[PDB]
Amino acid sequence: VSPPPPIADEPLTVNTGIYLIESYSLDDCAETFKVNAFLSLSWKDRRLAFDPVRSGVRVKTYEPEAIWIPEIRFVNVENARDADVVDISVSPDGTVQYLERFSARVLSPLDFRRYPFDSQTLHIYLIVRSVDTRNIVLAVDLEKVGKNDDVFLTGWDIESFTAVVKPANFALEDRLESKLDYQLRISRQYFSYIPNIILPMLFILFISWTAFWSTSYEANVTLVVSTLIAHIAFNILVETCLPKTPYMTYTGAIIFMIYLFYFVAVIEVTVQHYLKVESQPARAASITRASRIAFPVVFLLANIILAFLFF
Amino acid sequence: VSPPPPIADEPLTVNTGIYLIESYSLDDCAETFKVNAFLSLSWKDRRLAFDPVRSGVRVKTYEPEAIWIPEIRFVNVENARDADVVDISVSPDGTVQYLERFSARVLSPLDFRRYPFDSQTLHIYLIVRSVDTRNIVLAVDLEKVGKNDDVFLTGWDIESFTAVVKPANFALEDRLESKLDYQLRISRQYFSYIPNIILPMLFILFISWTAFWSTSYEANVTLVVSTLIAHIAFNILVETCLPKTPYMTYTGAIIFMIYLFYFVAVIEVTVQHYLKVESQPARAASITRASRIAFPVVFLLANIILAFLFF
Amino acid sequence: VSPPPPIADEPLTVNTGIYLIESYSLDDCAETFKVNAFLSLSWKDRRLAFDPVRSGVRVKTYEPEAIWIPEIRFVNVENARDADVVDISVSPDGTVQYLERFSARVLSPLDFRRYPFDSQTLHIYLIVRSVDTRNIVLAVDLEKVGKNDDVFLTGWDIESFTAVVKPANFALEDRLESKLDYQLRISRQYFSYIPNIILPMLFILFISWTAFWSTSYEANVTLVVSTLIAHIAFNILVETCLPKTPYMTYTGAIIFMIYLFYFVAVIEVTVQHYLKVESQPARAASITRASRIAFPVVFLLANIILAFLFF
Amino acid sequence: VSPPPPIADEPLTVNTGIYLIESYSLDDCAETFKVNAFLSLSWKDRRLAFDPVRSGVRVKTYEPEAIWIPEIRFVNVENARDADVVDISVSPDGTVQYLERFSARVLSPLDFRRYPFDSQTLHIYLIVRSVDTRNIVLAVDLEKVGKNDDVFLTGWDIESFTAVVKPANFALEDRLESKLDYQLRISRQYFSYIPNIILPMLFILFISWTAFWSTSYEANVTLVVSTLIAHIAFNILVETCLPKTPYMTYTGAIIFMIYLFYFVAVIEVTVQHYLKVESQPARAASITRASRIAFPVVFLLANIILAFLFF
Amino acid sequence: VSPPPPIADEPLTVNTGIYLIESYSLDDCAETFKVNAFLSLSWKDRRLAFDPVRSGVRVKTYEPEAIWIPEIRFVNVENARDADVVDISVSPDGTVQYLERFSARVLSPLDFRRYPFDSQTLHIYLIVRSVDTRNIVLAVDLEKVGKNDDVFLTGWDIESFTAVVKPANFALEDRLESKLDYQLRISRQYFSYIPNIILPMLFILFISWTAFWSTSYEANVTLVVSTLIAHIAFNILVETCLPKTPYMTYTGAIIFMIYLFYFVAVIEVTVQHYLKVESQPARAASITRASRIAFPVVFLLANIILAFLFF
Repeated sequence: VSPPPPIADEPLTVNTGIYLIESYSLDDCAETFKVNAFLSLSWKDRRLAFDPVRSGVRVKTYEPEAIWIPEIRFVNVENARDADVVDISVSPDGTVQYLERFSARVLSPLDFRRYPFDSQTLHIYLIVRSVDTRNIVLAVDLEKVGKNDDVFLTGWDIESFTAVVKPANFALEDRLESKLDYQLRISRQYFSYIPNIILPMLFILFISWTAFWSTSYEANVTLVVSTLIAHIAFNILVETCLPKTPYMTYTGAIIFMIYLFYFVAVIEVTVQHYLKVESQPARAASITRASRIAFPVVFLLANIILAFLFF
Repeated sequence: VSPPPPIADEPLTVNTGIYLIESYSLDDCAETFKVNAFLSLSWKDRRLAFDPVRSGVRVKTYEPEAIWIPEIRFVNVENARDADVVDISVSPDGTVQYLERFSARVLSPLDFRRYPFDSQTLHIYLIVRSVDTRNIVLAVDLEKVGKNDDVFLTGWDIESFTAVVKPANFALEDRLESKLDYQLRISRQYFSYIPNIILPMLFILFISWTAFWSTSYEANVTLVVSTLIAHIAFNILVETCLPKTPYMTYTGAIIFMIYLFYFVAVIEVTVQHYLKVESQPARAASITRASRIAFPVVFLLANIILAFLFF
Repeated sequence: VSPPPPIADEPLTVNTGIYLIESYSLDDCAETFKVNAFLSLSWKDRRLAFDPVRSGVRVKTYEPEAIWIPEIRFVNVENARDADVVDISVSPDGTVQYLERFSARVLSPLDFRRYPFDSQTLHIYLIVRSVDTRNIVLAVDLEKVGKNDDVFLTGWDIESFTAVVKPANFALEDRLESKLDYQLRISRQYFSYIPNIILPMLFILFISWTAFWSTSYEANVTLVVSTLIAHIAFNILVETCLPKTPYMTYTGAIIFMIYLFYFVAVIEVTVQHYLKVESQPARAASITRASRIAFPVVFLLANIILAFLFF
Repeated sequence: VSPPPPIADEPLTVNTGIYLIESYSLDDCAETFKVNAFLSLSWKDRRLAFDPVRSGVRVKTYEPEAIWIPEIRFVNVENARDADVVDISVSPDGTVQYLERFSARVLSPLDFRRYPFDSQTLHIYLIVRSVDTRNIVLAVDLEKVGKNDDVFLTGWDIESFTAVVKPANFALEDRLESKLDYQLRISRQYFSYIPNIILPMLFILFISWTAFWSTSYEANVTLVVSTLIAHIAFNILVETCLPKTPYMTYTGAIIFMIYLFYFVAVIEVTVQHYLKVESQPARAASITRASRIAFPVVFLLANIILAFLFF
Repeated sequence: VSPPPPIADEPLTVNTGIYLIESYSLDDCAETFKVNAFLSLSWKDRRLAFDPVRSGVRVKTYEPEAIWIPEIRFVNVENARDADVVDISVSPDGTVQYLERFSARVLSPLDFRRYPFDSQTLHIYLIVRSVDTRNIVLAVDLEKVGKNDDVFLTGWDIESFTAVVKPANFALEDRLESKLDYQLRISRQYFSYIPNIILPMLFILFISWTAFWSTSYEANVTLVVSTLIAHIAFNILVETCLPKTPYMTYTGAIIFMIYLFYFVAVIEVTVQHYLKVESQPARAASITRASRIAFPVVFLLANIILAFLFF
């Protein structure tokens, strides 16, 4: 079958709707998430119009093969969605109500700049390509856009699931394409990061600062270098697969700063020891005493600057 | 074919049953589990009623294509179940007995608050969407709900497999849906955690407390900082993929406490050394002697408080 | 088509056979193994009997669709097997010889009590569900049961592949089920564990015992705590995914004992140092000298007890 | 159906086009990348020609089964692409315009010599095998070659997507094959490597050089050997799966050099200590003082030589 | 359809050919490799012979369903190959030329005895099972055996791709089977192992031997035990999944020897210290001085013996 013809020159409007049943496997490294939802479609095909009195039915049911169905696809999917047609209903005016249940792996880029205190807008792009006889345009039926109350994403809070009503109409390979943007707003559950990652990592760093209350070079070397090993080992233990970004991130800057702090602490320990050995204990003592304040103060200040720059 | 019509205006009742053959791959991180089971369905279709005398059989067998079959789906599945129709039997009154064997990956959230001494209620939600001609409602045939004696879940004890008899009837996409809750109760086999994880982790922590019987700062630094490395390395060795939770867990609190204990032990070692160097050995000696009791006592007390708070 | 009718009351016998072509991916953690084999089936259908003289043929070939075929399934599989029908031959008496080549992931529990010196009996359960018209019973063609000479399981020695001749006949959901047990006996290739894992792990433990020939507390702390780190790091290097068991295992008991030994060695080192510092060198010296014998002797004795208890 | 016959003996030209919708999962270790794109095909089949006046239509739509379609395959794919036919349009002269949306895992070798400052040319080879009745030749319609503006590859900058216009025509197994080369030029986003990997790794190496400002052998041993452990642990933390190459790489040479530097630093520390013990402090002091300059200078020089040799 | 009958009693010869298009994913641990190739088949079916004069065409094209095709399978595959029939051509005499493009995961055992300086012969076993009416025998058409010039296996050098011309004919499940051995010879690219793995591992071992130029027990303990940790950590960093073998390997022997060397070095360090403490410095000094030569010499000798035994 071919598409329904226009009465005048008007394009065919396909009313869309996505209703989330399940959301899962939000992969930060791959920048993908899996979705199980309903895809509702609606359009008018006058060739299917009927008189309810003659037919003895108020609604007609069709198999997908029997009638013309617009070819709707997702832009940002890995493989084509796995769909099962649930219902096809035709009303006396020829209004077709199509419903399918689908599952898909969606490719949606994430902004890691504010990780792990980040919020993300996940996108599901619906698209239709126009045909020779007429232009096909997508629309949103807001009453058919939603999500199940039980929908959850492990490690995230689901804020909302909405659609941008105005489609993006553009030309592609000498034909019009009508694209809709469905948006799933999520915010990361940062709570666990505080006791699990940030506080133990700070404790390990604070241990290295005890070298400023000791004049024993052998003990100080062990303190700073062994805590550096503990820091690295701790990071191996708690790491999650974040991808490499062309921009600087909040976490990226802090972690670099922590390495810089271990390095400067070694410098201090090296300088204090050298001055003592080179018969200058007064200088060595004043550098160590200043470090007791300088290290926590510079650390607190730099963190405030970074927090301000990123938030 | 279309659904059987009602005699009066009553909805069609579909008697369901799930019988577990195999259960496997309970993934704590993904919050999924795989199941291999029988799905039994039963309903009345008068169009299929026959007289057993002028036909010649007592029961009639049909191929799925030949008769109308309700479209039953699972809510909390990743992809649609892989099903193989085993039998379709029709009795003289038109009672259809349907049986299929299926395999599915089920998405069911887990509560980690009491891990590894936790119990879980796994859910398998059965659903039917109503049609134009009539409403479809789900029911439970308790004689057809069960599990094979050999059913096992590695690392878990299977308590029971039951169904909540009353379905959840609600509207979705302008039609009625009838949902059943099948519940698989499981409790974690915690035994192995005691010799494999808890006892060695405590031994490593106890090693750090030996620093309270030594006045050697160099030896004490090695004791506390090297045991901290051993603790982290041990945790890398025995770790399992638990997901990030928006709530505090029993294990999460204990592990945080262990890090806090390594930190306070460094403080003590630092304080004891500083007082000795600053010609105050009496204070240093009384702090170390108190720590010998304070550290195991506070550790034992905090654990009792946490165990009480979580259980 | 429906099943062949009985002459008298007798059930239909389906003669089975499994011939192993490939065995692979024995996953200790998942307790699964993959198999590529032939499934041979044989039964008599009198409706298919023919006169070889009139027909001009001694054997007839059929497509699966053309004739009735019993629905055979595997109990302990993850997903239904991937099968390709190879041959269907009918002899003049109506004896049907069916042959398919299949691949399947089999779920079979393993006993880790004696790991890595363990032997396992892998099971492949064949099943048939009876129909309305007649009962279907499974039988074994011990000649049609075997394995290819090239069949190998990496890390294992294949002992035998057989079937328990007597099927398990039982009722399930108001129908009879006939179940056959096919057994694949395997024994673990433990050789590599000796140079790769056991000997280096013992060397690391023996290094800690050198602390009993040293009175230097700083050196002894480094010896025992650094070897504990080496032990953990070594275990990270050589680890394989064994699942958590509700029972104690040979390896589990030994590994726990090794941690206990590192702990007691720290106690000894702590006690020896404390007595020296508290002006009691005679006691400290006799404890260290006794430890030189006590530690290897208790270790050798405990291992003999454990080896006796588990073997 | 069979291919359209030639008027004279001329080959059938199949006009091709690939338009990138999504690009993802560039796996450095596997040397693969996944692509979601449009494959446009065009050829003339005179058997499909029609009169638009009689037909009452200007364009005819066909299902793939209804007409002959050239068997186009990709050379360097893992499995055959998963394709969904979007449109098949036939114009009155018999010109067929075919369009499908496909997803494929492409195998394309990478040059790691300049990693992580490398650029790559990814290839997608289109191929057609000629048939008995006539020869099939591929062509490029440059108007139908492109990529979506939103196309991104995590960790890479997409430079261009083009096709080499001249196909490679050659014989293979007694038939002609027409092959087209589609090229996707990419350059690695190296920015993150500087704060995340190179700078912390240099800091760890610089820490070992502090041993040249210390005469304490015990402290120097800890400095050089513990930093070597920190370096290895750091490399475990930040590693990505690069495959084994038969050639030397820039990163491979630098990392080898870093190990060599830790080794030479141990030699220096060993030599300095030995000379002091063997009553030669003047030699020991001049070796250590020279090392303070020699180690950073040789390191800076060798890096310049390597950077010159590789870039 | 059934197989072509013999003129006299002769078996049916099926001329085979495999042409490699792509080779990838050589998994050392699973002992598998993936292949994308052409499978060419040729046999005579007189029922398909035609008269070129009275028929019109020179060659006839058939769909797989229309004619009898021998059931060819691969022995050592995980799952059945993914095949797409490319061409089926019948010449006037009834000679059928079949061509398909397939992808398969092949299970082929590897010999690790000489790893990483090993060579492997990968096998692809083609098989045909004989039918009731006649025996089917496989043959090799050498003109249809080969590989694409661009065929590569990451980390390996492809030597050749050939077939053993004489098939292996044997009985299996009361029928004849004809098996062909296709061999892909490869040799491992060992180059990268020298700078990446062997040289840094030797440097770490050489560091431990510096303990023979030091009488400081505390420094020597740190040297030998910390280098042992560095060795283990380095091995974690550079490890690749080699499976457990029932035989001793070159790499296995060397790695065991390295652990033994760390153990003997601890013994020496322990003995040297004990003799000094027990007022025997002459013995301690001569043991350390001998060790300076004994350790590198025994290491060099043992390696020569092992290299000779394995190569």
